Amino acid sequence: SMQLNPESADLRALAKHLYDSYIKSFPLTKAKARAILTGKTTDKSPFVIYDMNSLMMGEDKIKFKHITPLQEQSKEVAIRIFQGCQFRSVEAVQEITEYAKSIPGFVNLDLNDQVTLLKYGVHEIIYTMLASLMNKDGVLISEGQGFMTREFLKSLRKPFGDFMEPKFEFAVKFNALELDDSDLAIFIAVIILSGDRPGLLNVKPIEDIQDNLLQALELQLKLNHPESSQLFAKLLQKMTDLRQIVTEHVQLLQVIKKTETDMSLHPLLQEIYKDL
Ligand SMILES: O=C(O)CSc1nc(Cl)cc(Nc2cccc(OCCc3ccccc3)c2)n1
Repeated sequence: SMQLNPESADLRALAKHLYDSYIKSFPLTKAKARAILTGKTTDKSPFVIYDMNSLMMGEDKIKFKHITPLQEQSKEVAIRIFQGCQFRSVEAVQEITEYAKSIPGFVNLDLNDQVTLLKYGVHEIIYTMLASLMNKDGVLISEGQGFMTREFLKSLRKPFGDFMEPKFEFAVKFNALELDDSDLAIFIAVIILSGDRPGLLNVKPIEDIQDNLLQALELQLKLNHPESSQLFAKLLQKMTDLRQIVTEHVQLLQVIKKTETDMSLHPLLQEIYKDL
């Protein structure tokens, strides 16, 4: 039932629209991240953080293009890294919000529904896109100017040693699906337009957009992945997986909130966590 008809031409036009918007919204694509990770890039190598010495050298070398005040710098290494992650998460929320506004029909939704979809959506999208920046050894940071090792992150004192490991475990399995940016543009759109998010006023309009994104995604995967007939079904399970990874992350933050009372959680992230 794969046919070239006006319906399929419209679904290919939607896929290209989303790809083009995704390129504009997300500075470091998966294509450029893989080229850095394999060394295939002509770019200067990222600075590698693999121990305490290289962490402190990296803090001098990596132009984080972000102000960490004296009171934050005074914090121990684990809290500095965690506060860095929190800062990047807030930036990612901004990028994902600009991408969502490019999804046809999204800006026409009630502004409260746009905020709800983004509130419940953004962490699922952050873990999806973080996989693009990961291999089994570590994760690219600071728009690919740095690379932090998986074992260096595991070595941070409890509870900080556990926060990234679940994202690496998700990423190694997700990356084995070999999605490209063209696939991910549509996958992320599908997740954002989830009609079962709590406190949505107008469900039917979101479901109607999502159904069309799901058709565009299924057609993209069939064209772009002749090596697998399972990939669409496998991505539907990744969507359900992501909700449980976010649950787990929120529970970790609660432990951090209770047992590390000193520490400062970003007020914008606190708002999002309120009802996850
Ligand atoms: O890509 C990003 O920038 C955010 S994502 C991310 N992920 C990890 Cl695992 C660490 C990190 N920030 C960081 C990594 C080293 C050290 C560190 O220390 C505080 C930042 C800082 C900035 C300037 C001078 C000194 C310290 C923070 N950021």
